[PDB]
Formats: sequence, structure tokens, C-alpha cells
Amino acid sequence: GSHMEDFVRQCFNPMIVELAEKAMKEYGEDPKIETNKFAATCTHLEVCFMYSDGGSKHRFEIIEGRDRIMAWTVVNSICNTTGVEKPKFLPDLYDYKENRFIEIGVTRREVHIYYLEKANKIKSEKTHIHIFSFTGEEMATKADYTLDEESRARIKTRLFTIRQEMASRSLWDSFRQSE
Ligand SMILES: COc1cc(CCNC(=O)c2[nH]c(-c3ccccc3F)nc(=O)c2O)ccc1O
Ligand SMILES: [Mn+2]
Ligand SMILES: [Mn+2]
Repeated sequence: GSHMEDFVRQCFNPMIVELAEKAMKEYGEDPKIETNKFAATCTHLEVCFMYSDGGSKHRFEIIEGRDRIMAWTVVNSICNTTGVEKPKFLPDLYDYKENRFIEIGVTRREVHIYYLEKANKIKSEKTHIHIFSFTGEEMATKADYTLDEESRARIKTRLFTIRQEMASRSLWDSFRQSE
């Protein structure tokens, strides 16, 4: 019973919490011990959901928040339909408007450091990368931030609200020095 766990359950939406619990357990991990990663998984989930909520109704296909098999199954259907190459690592969304997959990232370092980390992991110059930070910064591939400034601003605001709430409970320091 950690403070972080009870904060995550109060700060985040119940479906998002349930989805982060499944996702960690599927990879042999307990939201009750690795609670800093519990909070991070919820954060990454919410950001992905607000992101798809930006733009038009049929614009995005949500890959994050499914189980491994069904997620991949949809990645196929997208590839064997649009001709886009099959990514080596599971992405977060697919853009039907731009015809490309999106890897969303949420970092407690510089967006510089962390995009470099992921851009080297995925290597493929097809999958679009978009980064958010808890300080309000953002960095996307080819400076193509995909969404409206207003939609990205809402995400940035929510990320800073989570930081303040974590800090007022003294959990922020441990959360930052954990990534
Ligand atoms: C790292 O171990 C895990 C790995 C997986 C497989 C799929 N992974 C993602 O889809 C993912 N995961 C994270 C993330 C993970 C832990 C802590 C902070 C994070 F931001 N960021 C992303 O951008 C992202 O796209 C499922 C749960 C995990 O616990
Ligand atoms: Mn993902
Ligand atoms: Mn991601």
C-alpha cells in the first residue's frame, strides 16, 4: 500500500487504470510494487486517448490499450490494406489522414534525449514519433506535430497538472528519478 498507488487510482480514470493494470501484468509486472511505472503507464494511456480524441472522428486507429495479440492483428489489417510497412515494434496509433503509424512518448527527461532513444529503437523512417514532456515541451518527426495546437496544448496542460498533483504529495521526486 503505497501513496503513489492510491494517487494513481484517484488521479486517473478507472478504465485507464484497469487498462494499465492489464498491460503491466501481461508483461509480468505488478502495479503495487512498480508504482512509478504504474503512474507512467496510466499517463501514457491517457495521452494516447486524448491524442486520438484530437482531430476528426474516424481519423485515428487506437493500437495502445489493447492486448498484444489483438493490437498486432489490427496493425496487420492496416498494413495489408494501406500497403504501409509492418513496424518492428507495436505502435500507439495509426493516422488514416496521413497514412502513417504514430509512436507517442511521455518523458521526464528532455524531449531531445528521449526521441533520440526511440528513433534509434524503431530506426524505420516511416513510423511517426511524437513526444510530450511533463514540462510542456513536445517534439515530433519532421516538426509535423499532426494535431492542432489546441489539442496538443490540452495534453501539455494535463501533463503539468499530474506533475503538480504528484509534487504536492511529494511523489514527484521519486517519479522523476525513476525513468
Ligand atoms: C516497458 O514495459 C512495458 C512494455 C509494454 C509493451 C508496449 N509498450 C508501450 O506501448 C509503451 N510503454 C511506455 C512506458 C512503459 C513503462 C513506463 C513508462 C512508459 F512511458 N511508453 C510508450 O510510449 C509506449 O508506446 C507494456 C507494458 C510495460 O510495462
Ligand atoms: Mn505503445
Ligand atoms: Mn508510446
